[PDB]
Amino acid sequence: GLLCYCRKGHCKRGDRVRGTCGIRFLYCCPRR
Repeated sequence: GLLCYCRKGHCKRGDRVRGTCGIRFLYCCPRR
């Protein structure tokens, strides 16, 4: 998906990392 989301720990096993989101949260974009 074009829309990226925030996720704790790390991105989904297949997503694309963008950067950091917050305390123990990373900003990534969904594979599908």
